[PDB]
Amino acid sequence: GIFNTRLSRTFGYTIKRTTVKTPSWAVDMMRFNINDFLPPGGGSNPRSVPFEYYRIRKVKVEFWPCSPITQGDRGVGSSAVILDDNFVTKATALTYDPYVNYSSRHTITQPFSYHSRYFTPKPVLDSTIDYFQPNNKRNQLWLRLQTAGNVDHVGLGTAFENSIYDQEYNIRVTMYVQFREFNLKDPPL
Amino acid sequence: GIFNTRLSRTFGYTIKRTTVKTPSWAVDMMRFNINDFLPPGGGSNPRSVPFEYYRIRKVKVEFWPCSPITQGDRGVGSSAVILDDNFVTKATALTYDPYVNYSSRHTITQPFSYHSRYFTPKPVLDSTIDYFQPNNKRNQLWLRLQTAGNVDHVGLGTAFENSIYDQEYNIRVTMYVQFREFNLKDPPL
Amino acid sequence: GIFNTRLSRTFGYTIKRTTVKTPSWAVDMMRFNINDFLPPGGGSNPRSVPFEYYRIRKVKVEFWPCSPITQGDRGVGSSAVILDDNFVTKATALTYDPYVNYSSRHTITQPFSYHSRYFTPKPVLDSTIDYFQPNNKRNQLWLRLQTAGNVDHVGLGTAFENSIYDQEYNIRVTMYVQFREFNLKDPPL
Amino acid sequence: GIFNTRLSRTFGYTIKRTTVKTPSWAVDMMRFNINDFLPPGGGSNPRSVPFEYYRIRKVKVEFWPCSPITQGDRGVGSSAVILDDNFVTKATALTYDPYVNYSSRHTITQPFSYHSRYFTPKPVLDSTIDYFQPNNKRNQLWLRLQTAGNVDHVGLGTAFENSIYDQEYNIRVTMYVQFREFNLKDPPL
Amino acid sequence: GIFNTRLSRTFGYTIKRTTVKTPSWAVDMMRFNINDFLPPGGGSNPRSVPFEYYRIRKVKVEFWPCSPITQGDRGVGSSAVILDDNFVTKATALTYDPYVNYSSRHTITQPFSYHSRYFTPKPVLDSTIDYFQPNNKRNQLWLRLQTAGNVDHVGLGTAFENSIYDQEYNIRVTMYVQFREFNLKDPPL
Amino acid sequence: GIFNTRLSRTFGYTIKRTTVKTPSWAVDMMRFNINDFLPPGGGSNPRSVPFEYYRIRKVKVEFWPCSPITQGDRGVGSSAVILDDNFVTKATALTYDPYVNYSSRHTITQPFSYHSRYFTPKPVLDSTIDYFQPNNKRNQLWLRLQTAGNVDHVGLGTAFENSIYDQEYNIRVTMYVQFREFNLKDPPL
Repeated sequence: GIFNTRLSRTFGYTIKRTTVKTPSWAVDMMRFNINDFLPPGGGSNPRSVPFEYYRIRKVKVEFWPCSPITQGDRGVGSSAVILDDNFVTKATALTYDPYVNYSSRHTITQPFSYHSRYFTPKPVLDSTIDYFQPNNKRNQLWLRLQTAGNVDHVGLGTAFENSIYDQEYNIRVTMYVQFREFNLKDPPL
Repeated sequence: GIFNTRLSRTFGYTIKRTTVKTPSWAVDMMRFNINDFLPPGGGSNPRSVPFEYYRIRKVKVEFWPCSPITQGDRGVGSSAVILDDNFVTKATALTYDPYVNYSSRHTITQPFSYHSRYFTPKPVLDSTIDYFQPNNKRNQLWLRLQTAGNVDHVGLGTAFENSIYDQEYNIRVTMYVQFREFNLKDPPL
Repeated sequence: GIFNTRLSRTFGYTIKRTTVKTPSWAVDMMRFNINDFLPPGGGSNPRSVPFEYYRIRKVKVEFWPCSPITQGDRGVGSSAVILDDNFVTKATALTYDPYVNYSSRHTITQPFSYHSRYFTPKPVLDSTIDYFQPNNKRNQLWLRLQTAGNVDHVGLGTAFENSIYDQEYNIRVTMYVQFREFNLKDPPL
Repeated sequence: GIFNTRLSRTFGYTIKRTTVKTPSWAVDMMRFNINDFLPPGGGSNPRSVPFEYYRIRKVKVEFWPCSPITQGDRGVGSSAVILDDNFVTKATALTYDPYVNYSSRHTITQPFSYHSRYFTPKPVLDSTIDYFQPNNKRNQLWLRLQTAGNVDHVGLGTAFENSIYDQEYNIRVTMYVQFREFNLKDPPL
Repeated sequence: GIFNTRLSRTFGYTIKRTTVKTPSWAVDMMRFNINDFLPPGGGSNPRSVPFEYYRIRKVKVEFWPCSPITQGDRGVGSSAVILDDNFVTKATALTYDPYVNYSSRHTITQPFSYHSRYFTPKPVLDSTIDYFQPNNKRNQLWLRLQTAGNVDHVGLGTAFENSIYDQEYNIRVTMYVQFREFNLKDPPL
Repeated sequence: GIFNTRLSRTFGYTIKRTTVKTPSWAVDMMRFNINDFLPPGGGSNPRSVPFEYYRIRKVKVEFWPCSPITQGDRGVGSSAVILDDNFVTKATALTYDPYVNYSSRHTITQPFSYHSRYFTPKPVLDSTIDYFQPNNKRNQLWLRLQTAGNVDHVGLGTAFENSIYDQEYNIRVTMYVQFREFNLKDPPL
């Protein structure tokens, strides 16, 4: 019983100002979990979408700027796809862009420019070995939609060039999911 | 955002015994409401299936017998489709089968025989005028999936021939519904 | 169980004389109900035509004159189709023909001339909102053939030019109806 | 004004037990009249189906058993079509099956088996001469739908083999009729 | 007598400022009535457009900004189509965008960006059941153009992200209507 | 914004009796103005049909008789088309039919006979020079729909033969007009 749908979530991210003169970059990570998109249900149905299995097909991360088009001290960054839960260490002012030479690098124009990334994440099945599957719609694993313990999906790391002014963003993540085995429970009343 | 699914519900019906010698029939009615198939949800989602609109496409009423194949004093009844909320009055021992000459009559062999009816019900929009639409999948009205006040659908009346022994049935109603406009609400936690 | 038939009814209408010199018109309305065409039945069958549902397809209103061809003070009127139960107010001597500029106006030659109107009426489902369906034989609503409370159908208003002499008419309304679900009841005797 | 419909009626028949050891048969007759299917009407319409003429096209006699499938002392009988109102004399325990060598004989398995007969009856126009028409849908006579004096149609005789146990049946006769000349009368009220 | 035309109306909407730091959204509703587009007439013609019936085909809601392109604290909202008169409750600062996961969601860039929505509304025939028709130009109901009591059409709800600065808009609604039955009345003078 | 419609108006005309023995004719004129067909509006809309420009395409003058078919002293007259506002002088008993040799003469049978004339009128732009356009639908001038000062259109003159009895007529003029530039004004309320 397949049901392809779309789930979204919005949150903020700010790159604080720095008095540093050099071009330094701010590094951060981004994971994706389905608990943040799918709330708990009620009653005999533990989740709000009554299905048993799921598998995330795609994610769309949108960096919607919060800064005016008149803001100066512009910069240039990079967003890369990291499917293994080993990101570059979080840094406030690093002397280089680590994600620049990555094959999945897209340039981030800053601060007042929109940046989208559309990709297929991978689940963290074993963080010790960090193995994942290649892209195959027919062979992608089905995970279970747990009650409160779903596994973290992974796949984006960023590097933003710091500035004299604060750079704020409203980040909207949209997960395109595919469920299976409609499992609604209908007790009497 | 269409989602065709199937919702079921099971309940009992008994035709009590009678010392009457004549062939008399027991008349009863059967309505269908979506509150009995779809429970209330939890939180910002008032219902367990997160959709706004619905329209019932078909219903399958199954009379599953509870009586052995050795039971005697067998009989013959009738099930008809009544799409207007004006049934023959409920009777315990009526001297005739009212639903026998109906164009939608199917014979009910009793007591140990299975009887199915598969049809398209109609909602009770105005009980004073009792108007309904003909069968058209493209023009069928969309109703709203209310929180606790959905409208009764209608469409089956029965007539069972009484017997010296009690005739029990387990009735399983299956509604084939079609929802629209996925409306999940995801507050923070 | 469809059965298309034809039901008729005859009654009188008179436009009384007036000493008024000007050309004035007499306005009146005309509704259609099935109780006036279908009498009550007898016994377990509440109506004389044993069916459950109905829908009026067409009506033919015939103004058969009662006046000789030698009658003078002739005039000219108008008949229009009013499908919403808001007619021009009934008037004895109005200074104009209100139904003259209506798109459904047919000229009434008076007094000794025959006038027919053949159209599809509409039922009064909600007199507050006054909504009706366009002409579609496949999508026309089925109403219930009530026992003594059927709903009024609507669709004709007239304007007759007054005269020194009385203008009498014998009005024959013929409704072309379509029934469904033969529901005869045959108790013993 | 043709209207083909279907009228039904249900009643009982029992073959009482006998201590006789031999195989004996119980003979009985079966006539069909329209008064038992069509009740009287009400008012100016003397009958409940408002038509003038009729002619019976077919009849379906169904012997629905009342006995369990575990009942022993089973037997074998015969049902024949007798279109002339001269049946074999009614007998309780006759030493042979009279209807066995008839060209229209169908075997009746007893007691817990269903038996149907579908045929075209004939009216009793003259019982002295006992003449009837062959089967022709285009040339079949139209009779009048009388008020309380309709003519008996004929066409089935049976022979049931007696048993130590009582053999009960619920007999459902269905007549497929064809009316003509819709004659509804609509007085005022 | 069909006459397709276009009626417009302009009014203001402001999202007041908030000291709240979080991303909160301001929710509001939008209904459409023809009294606000069609004024009352004069004399025997109760309305200024001399027709009897109407049906709204489309509506174009245009959010024309009032704010400069240099305004900061930009945001992102959502506009959805709600054809049933049950909107999300009006809120000043709600912690999420309720209309974000709706199938009819269009993103609203704020504050200095134009937003249009072009859709087919539905009338509020029964607010208790909240039923409406699907889109069909040939089967759309004709309503009556009442004098001062027309029914509210429905179909848009919004969610605007709050800001430190006031966000003003000039909203221009354009209804594309279709009238019927020219009913001009011409008394003497 | 073109809108072709039809506007009508009804009034009386009588040819009084004369004791004169000779055949004499009664001459009269007939002009057409849109103020007599289109009433004043209400509010910001000065007219009841909300358009700016107009041009009269055709006029249908119908002489509907008021006299019985038994009336004697019958006669013969003439109706001609006069597109320049210089009619034959109005006369009570003229010794000849002036409009008889006109190229646009149609015979008027009197008194109990219907007479129609269907033609294209012309406006009185300059009564001193009396110039008009030939018939061309594409090149016909657009006039302005004034508030209370519209220009007179012209085009019919008649000659009725007098009689011992009074000859009355009900004259119905129908103008087929074509408007342009829908100009409805919708202030608030």
